[PDB]
Amino acid sequence: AMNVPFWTEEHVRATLPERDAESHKGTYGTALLLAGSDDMPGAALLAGLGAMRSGLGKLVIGTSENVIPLIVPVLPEATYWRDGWKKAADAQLEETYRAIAIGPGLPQTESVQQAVDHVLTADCPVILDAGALAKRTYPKREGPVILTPHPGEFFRMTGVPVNELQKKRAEYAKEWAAQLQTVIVLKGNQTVIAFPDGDCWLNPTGNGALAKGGTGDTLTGMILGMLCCHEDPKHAVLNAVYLHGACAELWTDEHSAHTLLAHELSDILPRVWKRFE
Amino acid sequence: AMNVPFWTEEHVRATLPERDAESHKGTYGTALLLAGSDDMPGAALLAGLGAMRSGLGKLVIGTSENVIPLIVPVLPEATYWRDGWKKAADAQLEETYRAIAIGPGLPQTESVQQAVDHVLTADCPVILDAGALAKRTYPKREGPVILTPHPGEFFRMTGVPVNELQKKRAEYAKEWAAQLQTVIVLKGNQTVIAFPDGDCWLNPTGNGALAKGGTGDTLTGMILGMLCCHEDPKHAVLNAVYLHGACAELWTDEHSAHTLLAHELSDILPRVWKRFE
Amino acid sequence: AMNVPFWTEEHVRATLPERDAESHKGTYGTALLLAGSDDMPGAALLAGLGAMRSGLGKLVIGTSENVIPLIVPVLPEATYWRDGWKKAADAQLEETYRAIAIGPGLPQTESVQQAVDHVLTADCPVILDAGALAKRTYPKREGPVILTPHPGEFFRMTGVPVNELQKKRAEYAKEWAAQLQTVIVLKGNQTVIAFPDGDCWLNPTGNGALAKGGTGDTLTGMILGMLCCHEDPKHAVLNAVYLHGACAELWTDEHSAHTLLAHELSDILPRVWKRFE
Amino acid sequence: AMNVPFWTEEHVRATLPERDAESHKGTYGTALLLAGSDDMPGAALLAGLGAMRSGLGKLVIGTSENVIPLIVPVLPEATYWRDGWKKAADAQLEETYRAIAIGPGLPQTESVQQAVDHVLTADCPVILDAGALAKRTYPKREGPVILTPHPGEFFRMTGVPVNELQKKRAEYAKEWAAQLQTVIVLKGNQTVIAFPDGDCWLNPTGNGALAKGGTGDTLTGMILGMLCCHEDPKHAVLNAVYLHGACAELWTDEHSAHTLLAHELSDILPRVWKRFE
Ligand SMILES: Nc1ncnc2c1ncn2[C@@H]1O[C@H](COP(=O)(O)OP(=O)(O)OP(=O)(O)OP(=O)(O)OC[C@H]2O[C@@H](n3cnc4c(N)ncnc43)[C@H](O)[C@@H]2O)[C@@H](O)[C@H]1O
Ligand SMILES: Nc1ncnc2c1ncn2[C@@H]1O[C@H](COP(=O)(O)OP(=O)(O)OP(=O)(O)OP(=O)(O)OC[C@H]2O[C@@H](n3cnc4c(N)ncnc43)[C@H](O)[C@@H]2O)[C@@H](O)[C@H]1O
Ligand SMILES: Nc1ncnc2c1ncn2[C@@H]1O[C@H](COP(=O)(O)OP(=O)(O)OP(=O)(O)OP(=O)(O)OC[C@H]2O[C@@H](n3cnc4c(N)ncnc43)[C@H](O)[C@@H]2O)[C@@H](O)[C@H]1O
Ligand SMILES: Nc1ncnc2c1ncn2[C@@H]1O[C@H](COP(=O)(O)OP(=O)(O)OP(=O)(O)OP(=O)(O)OC[C@H]2O[C@@H](n3cnc4c(N)ncnc43)[C@H](O)[C@@H]2O)[C@@H](O)[C@H]1O
Ligand SMILES: [Cl-]
Ligand SMILES: [Cl-]
Ligand SMILES: [Cl-]
Ligand SMILES: [Cl-]
Ligand SMILES: [Mg+2]
Ligand SMILES: [Mg+2]
Ligand SMILES: [Mg+2]
Ligand SMILES: [Mg+2]
Repeated sequence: AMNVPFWTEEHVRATLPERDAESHKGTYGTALLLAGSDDMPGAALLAGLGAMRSGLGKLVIGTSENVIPLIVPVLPEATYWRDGWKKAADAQLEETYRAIAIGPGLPQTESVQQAVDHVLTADCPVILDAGALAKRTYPKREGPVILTPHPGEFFRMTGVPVNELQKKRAEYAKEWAAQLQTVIVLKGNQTVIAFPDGDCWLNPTGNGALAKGGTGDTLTGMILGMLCCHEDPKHAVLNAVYLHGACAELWTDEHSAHTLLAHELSDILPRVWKRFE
Repeated sequence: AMNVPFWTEEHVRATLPERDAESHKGTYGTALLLAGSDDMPGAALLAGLGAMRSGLGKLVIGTSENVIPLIVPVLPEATYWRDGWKKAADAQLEETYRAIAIGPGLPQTESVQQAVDHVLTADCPVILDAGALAKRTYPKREGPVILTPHPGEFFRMTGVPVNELQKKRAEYAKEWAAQLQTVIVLKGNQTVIAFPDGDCWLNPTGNGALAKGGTGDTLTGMILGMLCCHEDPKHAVLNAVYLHGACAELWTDEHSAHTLLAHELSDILPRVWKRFE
Repeated sequence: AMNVPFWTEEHVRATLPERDAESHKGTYGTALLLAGSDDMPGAALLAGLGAMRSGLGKLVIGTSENVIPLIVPVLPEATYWRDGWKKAADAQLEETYRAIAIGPGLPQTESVQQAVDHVLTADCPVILDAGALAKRTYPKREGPVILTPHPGEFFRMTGVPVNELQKKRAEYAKEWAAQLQTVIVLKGNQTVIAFPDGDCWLNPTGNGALAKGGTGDTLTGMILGMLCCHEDPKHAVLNAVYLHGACAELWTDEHSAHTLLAHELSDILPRVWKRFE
Repeated sequence: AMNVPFWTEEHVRATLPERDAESHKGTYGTALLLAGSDDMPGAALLAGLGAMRSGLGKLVIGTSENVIPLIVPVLPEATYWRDGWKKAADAQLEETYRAIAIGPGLPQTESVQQAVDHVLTADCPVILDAGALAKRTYPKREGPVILTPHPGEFFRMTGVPVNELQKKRAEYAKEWAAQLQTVIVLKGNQTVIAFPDGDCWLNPTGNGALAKGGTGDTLTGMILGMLCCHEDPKHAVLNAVYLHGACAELWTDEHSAHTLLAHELSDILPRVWKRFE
C-alpha cells in the first residue's frame, strides 16, 4: 500500500453529530435527490430511504413523474419535484438546498450532464453517482463535488482499466481526486475515500453482502443525508461509507451474506447508528 | 416563562378513554381527513395512519384521485371521498363527521380556504394544518377550531417573525389563541397548547428525532383520531401531542435520533399507548 | 338469554383441520372473492389477506381492474378475475370453486344482487357480506349461504331496528336464519352464529379493538379460507369468528385496543392459530 | 421406491458457496427473470424476491410494463427489461446473463414458446416453469435446462396422468429427464430432482404450508439466484429446493401450516441459510 489510514470507529464516534432538543428540521436542511427514471425506478427509492434515514431535515426527490407513485407508499415523508432531474437540464436551481445528489437510476446521457452542470452552480456539496459519472472536468465552485464510482465507473471516468485499477486502488483514487479536484469514493472492499486536498482514508467496514444491486444507491442517499447533519462534509462522507458497511456486518451476524437486500441497510441503520453515539 | 404547566403523564393517564367490550365502531365516530395532493401526496398517508391508529371508528380520506392508490396498500382500512378536498371548496358537507382535519399536503390557496369555510359550518371539532393555515379570522361556531402551526406557519398567520416568536412562545400562542378564538398547537420543543378560553399547557415529550419532514402530518392524524374517542376535545389534543412525543422517546432508546421516519411514530403508538392505560 | 352456548376453545381445538405432509394445494381448494370497487378498494385487500391466511389452496380475486394493482404488492400470492364482480352480474360462473365470498367493498346495487344470484347457482358454500346484503330471499341450493351482517345491515335485511335487535340478538338472529334458510353471523360483542337448522352459538372472543373499519372485511376473508380447509362448513364459520376475535385479544396484551388496524389481524393469525393446534 | 437418496443437510453444508470479502457483484452474475403478465402479476414479484434473496449479483426482470410498478416498492433492487418476455419472442437475447428463468405468471401460449426457443440459444442455465412448460423437445445446447413442473404440469408435458404419476414419481421423473435431456424438479412432498445424466435425489424438507399458491414461483426465483452463486448448477438446484422447504419448516415451529404466504419464504431464507453456513 501507500499506508492509507482506516477511518475507524474512534473517528466515527468523535465526529457524528448530535440532534439536540432545541433543533428544528431547518437546522438539518433540505436535500435534493435527482434520481430514478422510468427505466430504472428503484434507485430513487433506495437513495431516498438512505437519505431520510441519515439525519436530513427535509427531502425533495426530483424523479420522473411515473416513479413518484412507487416511492410514496414506502417513504411518505419525501416530497417531490416532478420530473426534476429533467427540468434541471434546462435551468438553474432556484431553491437553496443543503446538499444535492444526482445520478442513481439515471441514464448516461448528455441531458444528465446538463443537469450536473446546473447542479454545480449551487453553493452546496453535490454528489454525482451512476449515470451522472462521465469522463469530464469540474468547475471551480463553492462546495465539494463528491464522485462515488464503482471500479467500472472509474474506468469510464478515467480510462484506467478495472484490472489495473484494482492493483493500486488508492494510488489511482488519490491521483484522480487531485486531478479532478473532486472527492472520490472508489467503491469495493476497502472503499477508498480520496479528497482533493490529498487527504485519503480506507473504509474498514462491510462485506460481500454488499456485492448486489442497489447497495450503492442506498449509499448515495446516506451520504446525502449525512451532508445535511454534519458541519464538516468530509466527516459526512466518511461516516456514511463507514456506517453503510457496518449495517452489512450487523446483517451477517444472524443472516447469510448471500441474502441481503439493499433497502434493509436503511432499516438496520437506526440501531447501528445508536451504537456509535 | 409565564409558568405554563406541563401536560404530564398523570394527566394523560387520568384522561385517556376506555374502549369497552360493549362498543361498536359508531361509538368512536367517522373522521374526515382532507389532505394530500398530487404534488404532496405523502402527507395524506402519514395523517391517515396517525388517525386510524388513534381510536376512531371509521376514516374517510378526501384526497386527490391520484393519491388514493398510494394509500390503499398501506392503510386498506381507510375509505375515500374522491377529490374531496377540492369538492369541499364548492359545497357544504352533507355527511356528519365526528371530527374533520384539513390541510396536510394541500397548497396554500384560496380554494383550500374555501374548503375551510365549508368545513367550519359543520358542528364538530375541526383541525387546520399546513396549507389550510393562513392569515384570517374564524366564524363563531359549534365545535373547537384547532390550528397546528410550525413557527413559520405562525408567522404566516400573524406576522410575528419566527426569531421573535421563539423568545416568548407561550405568550404569543396564548395571545393569538385568544384573539382568533382557536386552539393553537404551536409546534417545536416544548410544544404549546393554547386554548381560546385561556387555558394553556406545554408538552413535555419528544425530542430532535421529530425534527424531520412528515412528523407533523402524523400528529394531525393523531389529533383527528383522538378527537373521535375522547369526549373532551381538549384532552384529545393534549393526549395526542403528548403521545406523539412519547413515541419519539421510545424510538431513541435503541435507535439514533437522526434516523426516525414519521410513519414509524404510528407503528410505535400501539405499544406506547398501552403503557399509559 | 336463550342459553345459547359459546363456541369454546375446546370446540375449536377439536375441529381445526390438519395440513398433512401428503397434501397439495388442490386439497385445499380454490376460493373466489368478489370484492373491492374503485370507490371502496381496501376491502378487497383486507378480505384477500384474511382468505389466503386461512388455509385455502388458491385465491382468485374478482375485483375492479383499478383495484388489482393495489393488492399485488401486499398479496402477490393472489390471482385475478379482472372486473369479476361485474362480470358475475352477467353470466354463470364457468369455473368450480371450493367457496365463494361476495360483497366487501361493493356497492348496494341491483347489479351486485344479479352477481349474487349467479354466485348462488354454484354448488359450494357462499358468503354474502356488506354490499351484497339486502332485503331478499334465497333459492334452495346445494351449499350453505352465509350472511355476515353488522346490526345496521341486519336492519337493512329485516326491518328490525338496531335498538330493538340489540336487546334480543340471538333471538332475532335465530328467527331470521330460520326464515331465510341462511347462516347468520350477527356481528358485535358476543357475535351470534345462527344456523338454518336451528343450531346457534355465541362467540366468546374479541374486544373493542375490533370496533373499527375493516375488521369485518378481514373476517369475511377468514371465513372464506376456512371454508376451504374444513370439511364441515359449520365448523369453518365458527372457527373463523373465534380465531378472528382471538387475534384482537392477543393484540391487546401489549398494544392499546384503540390502535389496532384490521390487516394486522391477518398478520397475528399465524401465531394464534398455532396455539390451538 | 428405487432407493433414490435424499439431498441431506450434510450435502447442503458441503456445497453452499462463500461470499468472500474480495467479491464484487459481477462475481455473482446478472440473472434474467421472464415472468409476470397483466393477468398474473404476482408471480413476478414472488420469483423476483426469491432470486434477489438467493445470492445473485444483479436481477433484470422482463415483465409486462404494467407489472413493473407493482414490483418496485417491494423489490427496489431489481432492474427491468420492459415487456421483456414478449420481446424475447421476437429476437435473440443480445445481453449475456449468468442464468435465465422463464414462465411464472406467463400464459401457456405459442409466443411464450417462441421466447423459450430464443432463451435456449443463450449459453447459460435456463429454468422453465409454469406457462413455459409444454409438451415439446429441447435443442442440444450449452447449459442445463431445468424444468420445474407440479404434477399437473408434468401431465401436460408427458401425458402421464397425475394419479399414475403419483404412484411412481421418481421413476417417471427419471425417465422423462433422460428422454428430454433436461433437469426435472417434480414438485410435491418429497420433491424429485432428476438429472439428465441419470443422477436423482429426493428433497427431505418442507411441509403442507407450501401447498398454496405462489410457493413455486418463489422456488423458481430461488433456483435462479442459486444458479448465479454456485459454480455447480446441480448443487444450485438441489440447495434451492432444500432451503425452500427448510423455510417452511422454520415457519411451522411457531406458526400454523395453514397460514404461510409464499413471499414470507423469502423473508425467512436469510436466517435459515445462515444456519447451514
Ligand atoms: N468491468 C466492469 N465491471 C463491472 N461494471 C462495469 C465494468 N465496466 C463498466 N461497468 C459499469 O459500471 C457500472 C457498475 O454498476 P452496477 O454494478 O451495474 O451497479 P448496480 O447493480 O446498479 O448497483 P449499485 O449502483 O447500487 O451498487 P454500487 O456498485 O454503486 O455499490 C456497491 C456497494 O457495495 C460495496 N461492496 C461491494 N462489494 C463489497 C465487498 N466485497 N466488501 C465490502 N463492500 C462491498 C461497495 O463498496 C459499494 O458501497 C455499470 O454502469 C457498468 O456497466
Ligand atoms: N422561518 C421559517 N422556518 C421554517 N419554515 C418556515 C419559515 N417561514 C415560513 N416557513 C414555512 O412554514 C412551513 C414549515 O413546514 P415544513 O418545515 O416545510 O414542514 P414539513 O417538512 O412539511 O413537515 P411536517 O409539516 O410534517 O412537520 P411539522 O413542522 O408540522 O411538525 C414537526 C413536529 O415535530 C416536532 N418537533 C420538531 N422538532 C422537535 C424537537 N426538537 N423536540 C420535540 N419535538 C420536535 C414538532 O413539535 C411537531 O410535532 C412551510 O410552509 C414554510 O415554508
Ligand atoms: N344504525 C346503524 N349503525 C351503524 N351502521 C348502520 C346503521 N344502519 C345502517 N348501517 C349501516 O350498516 C353498515 C355498517 O358497516 P360499517 O360500520 O360502515 O362497516 P365498515 O367500516 O365498512 O367496516 P367492516 O365492514 O370491515 O366491519 P364490520 O362491521 O363488518 O365488522 C366488525 C367486526 O368487529 C367485531 N366487533 C366490533 N366491535 C366489537 C366488540 N366490541 N367486541 C368484539 N368484537 C367486536 C364484529 O363482531 C365484527 O367481527 C353500513 O352500510 C351502514 O350504513
Ligand atoms: N390434475 C391437476 N391437479 C392440479 N393442477 C393441474 C392438474 N392438471 C393440470 N393442472 C395444472 O397444473 C398447474 C398447477 O399449478 P397451480 O396449482 O395452479 O400453481 P399456482 O397456484 O400458480 O402456485 P405455484 O405455481 O406458485 O406453486 P407450485 O405448484 O409450482 O409449487 C408448489 C411448491 O410447494 C411444494 N409443496 C406443495 N405441497 C407440499 C407438501 N405437502 N410438502 C412439501 N412441499 C410441498 C412443492 O414441492 C413446490 O415447491 C396449473 O396450470 C394447472 O391447471
Ligand atoms: Cl421542525
Ligand atoms: Cl362495529
Ligand atoms: Cl401444490
Ligand atoms: Cl459491487
Ligand atoms: Mg452504483
Ligand atoms: Mg406541518
Ligand atoms: Mg362489514
Ligand atoms: Mg408452479
